[PDB]
Amino acid sequence: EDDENEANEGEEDKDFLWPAPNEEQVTCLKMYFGHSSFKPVQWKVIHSVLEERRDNVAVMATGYGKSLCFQYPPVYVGKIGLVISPLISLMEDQVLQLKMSNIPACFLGSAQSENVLTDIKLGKYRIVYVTPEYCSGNMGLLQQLEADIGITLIAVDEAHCISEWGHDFRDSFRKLGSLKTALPMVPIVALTATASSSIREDIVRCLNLRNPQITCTGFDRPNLYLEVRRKTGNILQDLQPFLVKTSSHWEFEGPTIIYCPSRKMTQQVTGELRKLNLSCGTYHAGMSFSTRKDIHHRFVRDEIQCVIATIAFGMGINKADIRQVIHYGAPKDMESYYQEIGRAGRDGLQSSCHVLWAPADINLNRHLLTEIRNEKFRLYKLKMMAKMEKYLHSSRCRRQIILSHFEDKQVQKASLGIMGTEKCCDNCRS
Ligand SMILES: O=C(Cn1c2c(c(=O)n3nc(N4CCOCC4)nc13)C1(CCN(C(=O)c3ncccc3O)CC1)OCC2)Nc1ccc(C(F)(F)F)cc1Cl
Ligand SMILES: [Zn+2]
Repeated sequence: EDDENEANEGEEDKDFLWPAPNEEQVTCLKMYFGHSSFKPVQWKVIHSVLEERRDNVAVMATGYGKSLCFQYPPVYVGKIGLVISPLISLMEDQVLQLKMSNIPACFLGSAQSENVLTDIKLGKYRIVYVTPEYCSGNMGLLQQLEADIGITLIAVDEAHCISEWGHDFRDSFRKLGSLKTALPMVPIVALTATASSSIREDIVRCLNLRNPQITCTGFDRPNLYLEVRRKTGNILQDLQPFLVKTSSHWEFEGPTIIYCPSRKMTQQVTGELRKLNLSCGTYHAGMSFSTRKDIHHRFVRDEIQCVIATIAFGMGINKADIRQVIHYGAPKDMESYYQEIGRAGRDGLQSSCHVLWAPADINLNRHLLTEIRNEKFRLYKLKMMAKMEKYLHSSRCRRQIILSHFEDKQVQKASLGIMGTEKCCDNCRS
């Protein structure tokens, strides 16, 4: 019988990934993991490990889609991956699942060494699970495996356990600081369910990670309300609905970021809000380091209510009480949009994310993309613009579209009490 009915009339897996997984990467994913496609975050982590050997901190709310990020890379290159974890029963479960998928894998510890260690040294295992206690006393073994086989990655699960400041400190994690000393060229993928910026900083310091890629996925973010609205042809007409008059000035409900495509538009929008004596500042790459760091400082100190910025603004901010994100103009693509709205309401309190768009917007202009001479990049950019256009045009649940694109199916299936309600999105309200 038919297992799915996903195909739609007038629509034509790899599309929204840059660069695209190659044919053998997809064959490997189907053969060894029983999946047809990578989710964007899975590909971000996997590609960063394989092609850049880049350290990662991957915050993942649950195990749903998590294991692929550290299991896939060593399976594809046919070398070895190390998984460091204190979760013995889960490690045993994953080892058995790997064996049943015809991936040679084992649990290495003192009591298991007689059975598996010689075979690990001879490169017979793709994936080896070890405790931090065992790992701490065997840096010499890891150096031998790096020399004779090549370690694709070291995964550190429950990575928050390295922080004295967290709620689950393990003495056993302290010595994992030595991994980067012993193995400076082996990328570490640190995994945790804690989205705390403070704990992330502790993990990066304690594991000596170098410019790590930070991702945060597996969350349904029920406190983010999503709306797409047409521009009215006037900045003040467009932004007046967001404003409240108090004393002899206008303000937003709370701390607000307005993302504009152009530097010109950030100055144009700032100018209009300044006329209302609204507490705000501009942020783009055309400003100096001094001015940019001051805008950041004043926003964190709540000395400005609103930052009117290009998408240069965001990565540096850990601010938990962003009440409103406005995309003033169509966003660059759904990837950029997801990164930008993800910064809203990190305190878990009610926030709103509005796109104000026109069919005329620069990020919907095909002319700029047709000028791209590289065929693969041109077609990718056109596919991303089309996907962004489809989101803006949709009458379907905005949350369902974003979760379907970016998250494991479980985030939709585990999402209870927001989708279809008045607080979900404009399309669920109406
Ligand atoms: O929002 C998420 C996940 N998420 C993401 C982020 C984040 O901070 N948080 N925080 C929480 N919370 C989980 C629950 O507890 C509070 C924190 N969840 C996320 C960032 C982390 C990287 N980043 C940075 O600037 C950054 N930072 C530090 C260092 C380097 C960096 O590059 C951008 C924001 O990435 C995007 C994903 N999913 C999500 C779910 C539903 C929807 C909606 F259906 F409603 F549309 C939309 C989205 Cl986007
Ligand atoms: Zn909805």
